[PDB]
Amino acid sequence: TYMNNTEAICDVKGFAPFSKDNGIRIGSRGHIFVIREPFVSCSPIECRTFFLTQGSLLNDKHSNGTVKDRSPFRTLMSVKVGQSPNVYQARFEAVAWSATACHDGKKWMTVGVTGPDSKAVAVIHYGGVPTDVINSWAGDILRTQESSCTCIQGDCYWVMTDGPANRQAQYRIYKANQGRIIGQADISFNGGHIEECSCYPNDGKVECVCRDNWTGTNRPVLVISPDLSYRVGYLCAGIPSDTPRGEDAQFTGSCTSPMGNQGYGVKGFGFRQGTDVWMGRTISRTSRSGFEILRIKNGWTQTSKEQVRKQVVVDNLNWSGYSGSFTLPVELSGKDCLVPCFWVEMIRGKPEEKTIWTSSSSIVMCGVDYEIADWSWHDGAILPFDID
Amino acid sequence: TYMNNTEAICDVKGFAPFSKDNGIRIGSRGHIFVIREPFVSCSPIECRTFFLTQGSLLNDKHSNGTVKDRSPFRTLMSVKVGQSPNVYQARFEAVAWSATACHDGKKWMTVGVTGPDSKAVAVIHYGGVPTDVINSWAGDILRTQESSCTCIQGDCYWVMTDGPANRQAQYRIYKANQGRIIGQADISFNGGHIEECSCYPNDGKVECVCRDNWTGTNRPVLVISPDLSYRVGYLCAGIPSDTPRGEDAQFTGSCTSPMGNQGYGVKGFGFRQGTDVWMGRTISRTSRSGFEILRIKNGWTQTSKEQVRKQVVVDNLNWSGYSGSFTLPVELSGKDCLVPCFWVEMIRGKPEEKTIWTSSSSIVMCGVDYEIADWSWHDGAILPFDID
Amino acid sequence: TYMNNTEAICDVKGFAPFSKDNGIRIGSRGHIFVIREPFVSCSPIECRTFFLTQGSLLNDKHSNGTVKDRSPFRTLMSVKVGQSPNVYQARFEAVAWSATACHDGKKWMTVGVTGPDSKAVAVIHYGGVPTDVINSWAGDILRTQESSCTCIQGDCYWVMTDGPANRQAQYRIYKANQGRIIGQADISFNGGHIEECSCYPNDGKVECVCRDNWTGTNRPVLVISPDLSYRVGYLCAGIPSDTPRGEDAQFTGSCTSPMGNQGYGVKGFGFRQGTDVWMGRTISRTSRSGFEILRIKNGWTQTSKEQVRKQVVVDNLNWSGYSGSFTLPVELSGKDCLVPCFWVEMIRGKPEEKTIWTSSSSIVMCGVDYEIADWSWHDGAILPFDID
Amino acid sequence: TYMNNTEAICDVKGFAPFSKDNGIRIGSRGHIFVIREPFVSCSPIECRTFFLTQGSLLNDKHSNGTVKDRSPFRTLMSVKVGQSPNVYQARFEAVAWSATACHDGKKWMTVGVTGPDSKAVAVIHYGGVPTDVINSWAGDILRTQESSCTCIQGDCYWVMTDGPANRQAQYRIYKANQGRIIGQADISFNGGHIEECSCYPNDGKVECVCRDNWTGTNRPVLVISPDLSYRVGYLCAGIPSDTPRGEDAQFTGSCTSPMGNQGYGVKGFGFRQGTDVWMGRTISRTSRSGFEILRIKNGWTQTSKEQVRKQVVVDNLNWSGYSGSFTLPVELSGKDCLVPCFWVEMIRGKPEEKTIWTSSSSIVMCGVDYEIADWSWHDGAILPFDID
Ligand SMILES: CCC(CC)O[C@@H]1CC(C(=O)O)=C[C@H](n2cc(CCCO)nn2)[C@H]1NC(C)=O
Ligand SMILES: CCC(CC)O[C@@H]1CC(C(=O)O)=C[C@H](n2cc(CCCO)nn2)[C@H]1NC(C)=O
Ligand SMILES: CCC(CC)O[C@@H]1CC(C(=O)O)=C[C@H](n2cc(CCCO)nn2)[C@H]1NC(C)=O
Ligand SMILES: CCC(CC)O[C@@H]1CC(C(=O)O)=C[C@H](n2cc(CCCO)nn2)[C@H]1NC(C)=O
Ligand SMILES: [Ca+2]
Ligand SMILES: [Ca+2]
Ligand SMILES: [Ca+2]
Ligand SMILES: [Ca+2]
Repeated sequence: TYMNNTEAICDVKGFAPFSKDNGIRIGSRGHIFVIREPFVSCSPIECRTFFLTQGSLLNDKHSNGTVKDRSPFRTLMSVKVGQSPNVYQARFEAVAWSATACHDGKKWMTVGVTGPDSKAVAVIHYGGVPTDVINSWAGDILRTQESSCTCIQGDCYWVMTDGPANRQAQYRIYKANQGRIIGQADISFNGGHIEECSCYPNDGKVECVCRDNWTGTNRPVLVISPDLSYRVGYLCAGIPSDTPRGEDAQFTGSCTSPMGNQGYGVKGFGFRQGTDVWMGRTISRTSRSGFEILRIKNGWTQTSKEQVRKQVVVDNLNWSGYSGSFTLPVELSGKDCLVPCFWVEMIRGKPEEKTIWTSSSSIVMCGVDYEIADWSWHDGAILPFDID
Repeated sequence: TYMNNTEAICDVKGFAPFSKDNGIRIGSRGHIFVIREPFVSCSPIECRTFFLTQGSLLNDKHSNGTVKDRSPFRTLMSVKVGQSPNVYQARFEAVAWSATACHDGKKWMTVGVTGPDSKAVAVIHYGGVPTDVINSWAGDILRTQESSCTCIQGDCYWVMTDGPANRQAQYRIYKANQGRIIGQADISFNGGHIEECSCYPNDGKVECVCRDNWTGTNRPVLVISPDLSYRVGYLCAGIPSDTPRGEDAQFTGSCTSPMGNQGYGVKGFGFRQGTDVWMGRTISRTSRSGFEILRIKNGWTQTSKEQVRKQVVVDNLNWSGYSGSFTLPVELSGKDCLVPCFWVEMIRGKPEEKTIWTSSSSIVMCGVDYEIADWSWHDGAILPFDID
Repeated sequence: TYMNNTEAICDVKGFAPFSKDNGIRIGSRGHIFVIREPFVSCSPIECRTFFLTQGSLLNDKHSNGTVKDRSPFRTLMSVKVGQSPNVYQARFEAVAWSATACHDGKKWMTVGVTGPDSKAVAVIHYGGVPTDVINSWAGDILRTQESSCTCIQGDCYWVMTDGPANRQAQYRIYKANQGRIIGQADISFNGGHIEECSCYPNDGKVECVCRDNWTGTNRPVLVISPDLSYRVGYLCAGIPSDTPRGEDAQFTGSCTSPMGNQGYGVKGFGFRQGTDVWMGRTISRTSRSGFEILRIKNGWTQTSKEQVRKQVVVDNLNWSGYSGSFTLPVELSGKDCLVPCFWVEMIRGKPEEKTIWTSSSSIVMCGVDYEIADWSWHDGAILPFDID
Repeated sequence: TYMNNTEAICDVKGFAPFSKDNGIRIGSRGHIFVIREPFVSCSPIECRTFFLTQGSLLNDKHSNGTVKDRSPFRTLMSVKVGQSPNVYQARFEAVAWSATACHDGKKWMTVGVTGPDSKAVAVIHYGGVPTDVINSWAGDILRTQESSCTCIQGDCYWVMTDGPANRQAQYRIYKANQGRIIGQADISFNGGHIEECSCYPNDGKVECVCRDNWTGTNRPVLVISPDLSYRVGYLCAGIPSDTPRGEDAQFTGSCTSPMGNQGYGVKGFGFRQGTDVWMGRTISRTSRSGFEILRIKNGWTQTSKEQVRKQVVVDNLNWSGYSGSFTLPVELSGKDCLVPCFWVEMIRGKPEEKTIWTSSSSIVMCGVDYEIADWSWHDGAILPFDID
């Protein structure tokens, strides 16, 4: 039977640890993939950790230059959540240097975007096997979520991006059924910039918090019905949640325009909670260090700065990076609502550390009905390694 | 269908080897987790070995300082009983530096206690996924069994501890249904001290033999009905089974007060056999070396010192440590009673041995209807390793 | 139920990446088999990568002299497609230094040809276990496809070769039911030479594109009905697709005779598309470097040189080698036709590279309904390794 | 449903390769157990390779002194047939320095004999979990088959030995149901010596070819009905099949007395074929080198030396050792008879080779309806290793 994602998001007060794989501590000795862009998505029965291997292993010469973004050695693979991307537990999913994946109830669907920058191709897999394709429509680095896609009653939805990195690109939504694409929509976002959308089910529609790599230090927001009529804009909250951003007092919020004049960005997430919003952001406003998630009273619908709850997952002396969203299916949590959950990627090595390589580990969190104490579940690996 | 644990414990005469993983011999070369606190628990169809990784691997720099108790790299994982905690066979269970886990018939439930000492959080998993939480109630190192919890007809029960290590702490019982907590009880044990309870089903109620880290060299006993009305005290037996303890002749037994004035303690187990009790204790009365289990005529209900049976599992020139309890479900043994079984952890390295690390291996035993010869199935690994 | 392969081949316009295992990059450090002759074949539910281990591992002394073709250490094993032939994921299939394997709907059948050259023996497995045998009939290196066999409604068909390497050998077809051989046919190909046939289902019959190691620089073609009455000849196309071959202008095509007077050859594939043919060939006309696949208007039935479509999978500065065919069962693709798919093997080391060993990696491709951009998904491993 | 082994043994003409694991070639680099006594046994759906680890790994210091026979680090584990005993694929079966295992149709039963020599204990497992026990009855190295036991319609039968190694010991038969022992029989063999019985189903009864470590250079034979009334003696064949033995001409055969006055022995097998017998023996009459199997016309019932068929599996310049029996269940081969199959162990290292360790690999064979060419599928590993 097709899996339900009609339900409302559980209003949550705090987040509790789901997992931590220790891939890089472990990788010092064990056989673990050099990766980046880890993410999570769940089936009726398990939660899995997708990721992009650099086609090589930690502590090996082949991990040299693994800070590069797009190589033909790049693949998408998966493991049981909390397990490290070690060679002997990773399932093959797709060739990809940009990806997304989710479950419709019956099988896994995955999108693998590889190829030359001018002409990338996204290969849709369903049941492990290629089913459909989208070729680059704008000829400049076709790319997508790097976090779980979404499936609401058998049909799956996700967001991609083609175009320049620091100017107006173009944003499309896609809809498929059993690995087969059955619809699409071009997003009208003049003067806006949408990348790496962290989405989730909610009230029967798809809500994504995405990244502005142009000017905004606030995050684009895209709310998608199944008929593909969307509504697009930014996270109302008067608090900047990109990185880099400016200070909180020094920020004016907007549900409509992008705000701040800092370039660049980082992947991040938000969860609408009725009217409030849980937002994640690296602690450091400049560097990809630390992590913390804030509940803001009415920060989704209104430009509020009212932080009702704060919690720290990675402290500021520790590295982090990307973070994103996914939900536990009702068939997994037994809850009458879709538990909000997230994960943080924790990058180590180059460019900041004295290694020939770049990789990352993760900690997954999940929404419980109480406040959880602050702590720092960091990567915790000693650098350099021996290959360095 | 929900699994039965109504049954009576098989009166057993001796214990026969269930398994031995050789993790540290194997770990010299293979990829095995640095761990401690191994334990066992069974499903309708398999027996599994839970454990706490130090988020690192044997023979690796990251195994340095792995004598520490609570790090954020700490996780709970599982394998098939007798298999070593190697990377590629370990399933992820929870983030934990203190834990317990069991099966209700339908899925696995696990409790993962991590966080800062002042404010620990216990994350209940069921079916791999977080379902409920308990925050530290006394602000000092929330902790639990480090041995299998217990599930009697679909509802699961276990014992935790918050408070100081060597004075009056506070002890709670918890009850849950499918990862969801549905009841609790505060244990009244003034002048008593309950830790690391080794429990099991018996006559339809939960019986635990726990650790006194305060003064007692005998072990607390807690007998728990499903309505959460308990009865608490010590193991009547006139023989001390903690470590360190004093000699046997130099010991007065009590079902009520703690006895001996030695501090400290170690995790251990007991099995009520009608009126008698099987008790495990490290051979050495001072050091964590050797192991042996004694049947005492009427040592559960009365303060007897009558050893009807003795058996040695690890000899005194060999290291050991923690030991605990679990049962084979009727759906596994075919017996009309719940076979008593136990395991012994065998610690090696720091603090006693010339290594940068600390870890342990295990041998599981099980109740058969005959006396079994003495022997010593020790860890048997050659120290130091190369990383040392 | 027995699996269908009655259907027609999907007319495809371009091919999109199915997988890439990175075995040799990975093998630098991880535990991967030294292999050659990888290939693919699918079940109702998964696609698997068969291969021939050299009974040893990459970066190990035992990988010395692994350029040899036939050793008693040679075995056939399998993994999930896209996974590398690593020790801990490889299933055992058969002892073989030449092989083929496929699925009939119920279980896997595999043929393992090992033994001395003068008297080889092919062991048919079905369900993992030996079921039937064929002894060498001509006493000179009994051998077969090194690419998936074919199963059409419960009965499986494949092609073997006994005899000299560079003169008239002898070619047989075999037919079996559940690992049991129920028919055979001697192919009459005087002055022709058939080896390493790359086959697939199509319209209810078996079509193979094979290798001419005698004189032809075009490829033998064998079309096989289930009654074992075949029709044999060469690929009409006026373009040479063996290696080595001569130039395209300097080639006269023939559906009947072999063409070119270059000896040797390499394994390769073709897909009939109604009247046109997709053909693969290494880019370099002399060396086993690069790869590319061309659709030729009416090149199957007529001696045409009309290339309607071109696509490059491995560029000419990169190594490749063998390539072959297989299809995705309708029960896997949901398509009303059997998606054509192929894979390319990418050899590295000896004889061309400064290593003591020889091995290879793979990229699998699959037929989609659009043109896919050119690129080069090469092996990408840095040579020599440390063992060298 | 309980599995059938009523059937007759397929009269076979030759044996064809089932598998070869290459454990020691592979072990040079990969993580493989140091072992001995490998053996095979099949379930309705798979064939598995049991073995005795030395609780350590190849190329590791802990493999020192692994020529010893009985250590407490010794365990029994299993893998899919043809797979090597690598850490990450081995299932745990039992603690054992002597063993046997088989399948009754529903679950696996295994016997694990460990402990001190004077008082060994055999732990019966069924479904992975300990179910029954037999204590040493004669106080001198309780031991058993080291090759598959036998299960005929739900009840399982096997043979053990207690007593001295080179004089009269004592031999018992055991019968169990679902890991539970329901019968036993003392074998009357005055002046005879039965060890390491290689058994199999045949006509509804159990037939074993065992080892005489006393005086016989011919092999004891024990034919066992399910009521436990046996008939015991030696293999009639006038050809010696132990090792060491004397020449063939210099041998008088006896179905009754032991023959030859050479001490010692090695494990080996025989298959009754109507009246004839397939017998295996190492080629060298003195050393454990080479292997070959001979069909002898009427060598089971009469003292014949008529070799109708010969076949060589390992040549005489290559090491071998133990060999034993098992059958493919009808539910696996589809044959109306139980295909005879065997395996040969191939020992390497100490005492004969320049290594600190001793271990072995295997090749499994199986009965097909034709003669198979001679060859030598030897271990093929280069010695010493690096640890040496
Ligand atoms: C800075 C450019 C950014 C916005 C378009 O792209 C992502 C930026 C990035 C980041 O860390 O900021 C990650 C994405 N990425 C990284 C990689 C490999 C990282 C290896 O260390 N592959 N994709 C990049 N995406 C792709 C498709 O290349
Ligand atoms: C000595 C303190 C004792 C009583 C409260 O605690 C356990 C004592 C201990 C022992 O060996 O005596 C083990 C428990 N522990 C150890 C570890 C890591 C051990 C790594 O070598 N994590 N928890 C300790 N528990 C926790 C939650 O830290
Ligand atoms: C050049 C001879 C060719 C035509 C008969 O045989 C294949 C040629 C070959 C190739 O690369 O051209 C591969 C086949 N082969 C290779 C190997 C091992 C390769 C180890 O590097 N086993 N079989 C060879 N087949 C066998 C059964 O030995
Ligand atoms: C020479 C004594 C023989 C007859 C009683 O015993 C077997 C002889 C032997 C052999 O190779 O001849 C193998 C059996 N064995 C070996 C081992 C470990 C071998 C490690 O290299 N464990 N049991 C031995 N059995 C046991 C229970 O120790
Ligand atoms: Ca930005
Ligand atoms: Ca104490
Ligand atoms: Ca040719
Ligand atoms: Ca003998």
